[PDB]
Amino acid sequence: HGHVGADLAALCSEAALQAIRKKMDAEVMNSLAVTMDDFRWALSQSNPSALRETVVEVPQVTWEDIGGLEDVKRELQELVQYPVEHPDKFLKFGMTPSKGVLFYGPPGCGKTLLAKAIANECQANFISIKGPELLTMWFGESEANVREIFDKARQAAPCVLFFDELDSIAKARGGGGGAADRVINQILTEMDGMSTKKNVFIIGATNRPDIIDPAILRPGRLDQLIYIPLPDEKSRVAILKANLRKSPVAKDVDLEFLAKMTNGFSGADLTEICQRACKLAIRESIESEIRRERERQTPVPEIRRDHFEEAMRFARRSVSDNDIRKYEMFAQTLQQSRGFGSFRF
Amino acid sequence: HGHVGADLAALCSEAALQAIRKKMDAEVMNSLAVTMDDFRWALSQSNPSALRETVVEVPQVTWEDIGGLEDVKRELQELVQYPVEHPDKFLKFGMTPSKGVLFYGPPGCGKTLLAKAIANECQANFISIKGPELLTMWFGESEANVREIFDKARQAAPCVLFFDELDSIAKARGGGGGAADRVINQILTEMDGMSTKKNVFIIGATNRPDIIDPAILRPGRLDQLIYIPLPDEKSRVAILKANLRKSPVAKDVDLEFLAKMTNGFSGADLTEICQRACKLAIRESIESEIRRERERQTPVPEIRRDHFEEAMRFARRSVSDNDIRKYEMFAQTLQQSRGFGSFRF
Repeated sequence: HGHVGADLAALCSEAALQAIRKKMDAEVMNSLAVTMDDFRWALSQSNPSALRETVVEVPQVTWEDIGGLEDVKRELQELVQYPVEHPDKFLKFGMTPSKGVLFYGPPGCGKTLLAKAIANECQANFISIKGPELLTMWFGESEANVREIFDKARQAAPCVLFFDELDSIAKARGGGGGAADRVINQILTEMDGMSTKKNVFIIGATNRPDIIDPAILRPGRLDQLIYIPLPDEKSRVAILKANLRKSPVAKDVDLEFLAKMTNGFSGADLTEICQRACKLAIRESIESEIRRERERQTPVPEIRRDHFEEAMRFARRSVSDNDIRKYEMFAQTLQQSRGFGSFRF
Repeated sequence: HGHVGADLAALCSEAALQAIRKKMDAEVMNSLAVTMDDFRWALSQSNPSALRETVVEVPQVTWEDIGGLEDVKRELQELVQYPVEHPDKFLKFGMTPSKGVLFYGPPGCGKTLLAKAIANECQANFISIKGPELLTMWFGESEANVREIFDKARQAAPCVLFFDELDSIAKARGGGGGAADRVINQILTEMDGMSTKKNVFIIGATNRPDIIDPAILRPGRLDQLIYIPLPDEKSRVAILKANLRKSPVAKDVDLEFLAKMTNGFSGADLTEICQRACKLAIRESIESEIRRERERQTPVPEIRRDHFEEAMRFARRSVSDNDIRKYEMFAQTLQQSRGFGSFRF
């Protein structure tokens, strides 16, 4: 990751040199065997240069690593795919496509993998601008480095500008102030600047939806807000299945049982459920190798279901019942139907 | 309830006269049938006088309604039963029996039914002083009617003097003050008064354990504090079985499944699950009678598990994750072992 073509040439070079210095003696030269251990060594000692150069790429999430969220899926489809995959209909009914959407909800509940998912379904380039980058632009006073981000999105159209943790600055000056940060204002400028053409969609997501600039939520700007709640039983069974994908997991485990026992568990909590179960399988496998090599020389093939019990004893529901209470207060603040239901005639 | 012998005579009198005014015509006189409907009418129309006179009585909880709480059960046995059922050993080792203990923890987690249970093993008269009584004594400035309560405990010995909601007053003057309430001080006086004999045990319980008078927690006074946590899986399956006792519940309902689904649920919420399941059975059975009588004339024998789904959809985990957090912060405020573990020699 972060490897340009010259970096890949350096990778192959150092791997071939590890094969050379592993053979280490002319016919033996032609029988050199560049094995995957050499590539892993070279990859562990490759110094890449292409990091900090943000990558545009159609990501691989395929909409079922993030299960559930059916109405959220429908809103994201009708906001991203329909403008770009059926654009004749929009110019027929005169609707300008919405310039962007604003996720909000509990931290680490599948908000980043929910814009990667829609970028994959739309087959659009995905540009994640994490909170540290906005913070860096707020501290170096380099509020003109976000013009470059939007220009990169414009060239990489169709795009998904996932402004991850849009409220990083508002947390960074939580308190003489009041609104309108240095670079959030620039995001507003070059967000109102581009037309509804070019199919660039900003999906800036906020953990805290109230501290943000209220000028963001104006129409034309990130007007649609989408609550991203905690995983439902389908959503968190898909989260457990995705986190345990590529992991050798036993057949006797019931991931639906886990997903049924975990109610208030955020998506990140369900990762640390599986990354403490993988960690316990690591401990048991390595300990088994140690007690084998010291005695019988002189296996834990899979994460057994008692590892999903020892790991699940350390199950920390990270998002409280009062954080999500405030997010639902914001949600009902955003719901003002109030009697225009059964508007008949 | 609240019926003295004269009130019971009035109850039988009005029930017999309801039988008389139901017959409503000399041999028919001797054939009067005082049926349970007459007694239920008499109860619905009986004015009792013995209310507000607090009843001393060995309660009926038998430690199986309050399941789990095994270490708390051991502490309560060691604090109540051992002073009274094995008093020779205490005078042998010179230990004075503790005058009082103080429960604390989340509201409605089985604290009242946890002093009734130990009063039931002790076969001691149980005297519950609810929070409104302490508040009433704090507002009328009649702080000398708690001498009467302790005197009634002295005559009704052995006792479990459950000063329920001991921090009612501290909540009622949240804030010029600081400690040492009007009648909390009198409870301290009459608690320091009686000797460790007479076997009167004060088990006053607080929802909020920090706002209480810190002079209460001095040794000699309610020095032992016992954390009453949210129900464990055994505890809440016993709670669900106890709340559903005397109610016709199905066989195919899985109460251990309910107790396994519900983690943060306090005991009161587990009652309201059953009192919304019984209420839904009421609705369905009454609607059955209604559309039978209006059509078939011109049954829901048990609470089916589809009522324990629709009722349990309205499941409110009433105690937050930040309330029990503060109770645990107070709990290891109360644990300062700190390196004197493994004190060997």
